[PDB]
Amino acid sequence: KVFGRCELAAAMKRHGLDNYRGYSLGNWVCAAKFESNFNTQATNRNTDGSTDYGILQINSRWWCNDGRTPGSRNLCNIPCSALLSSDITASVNCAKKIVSDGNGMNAWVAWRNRCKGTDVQAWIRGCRL
Ligand SMILES: [Cl-]
Ligand SMILES: [Cl-]
Ligand SMILES: [Cl-]
Ligand code: NA
Repeated sequence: KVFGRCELAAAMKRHGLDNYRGYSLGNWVCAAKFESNFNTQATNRNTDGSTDYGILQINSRWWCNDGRTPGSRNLCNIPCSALLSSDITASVNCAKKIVSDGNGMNAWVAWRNRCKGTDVQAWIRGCRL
């Protein structure tokens, strides 16, 4: 599924992401834009051989199981394929663990390089929320 901006903002908000660990909704939307272009089926292979899955490009090195990332963990207790669903529940629940791990949203390198410190409220401007 490819979400619309305000559609994704609504789905995130309903699942409790807005101001989760202090991060306003626009941070999460910004992060989703640059990680996946709002496409739930997005995948990206990393140099280390792990893969990133879903709207928030959650990595198999630590967070989901894909059966092909040697020495990895599955701390969200999910198959990485659940991160590709048109329903974002699994992505959001696993993002909550990730952003709680100590480094906040810096876990997402594209958040750090493309959203952090920017006018992230623009990402939810005009949305009926
Ligand atoms: Cl915001
Ligand atoms: Cl594995
Ligand atoms: Cl933080
Ligand atoms: Na894994």
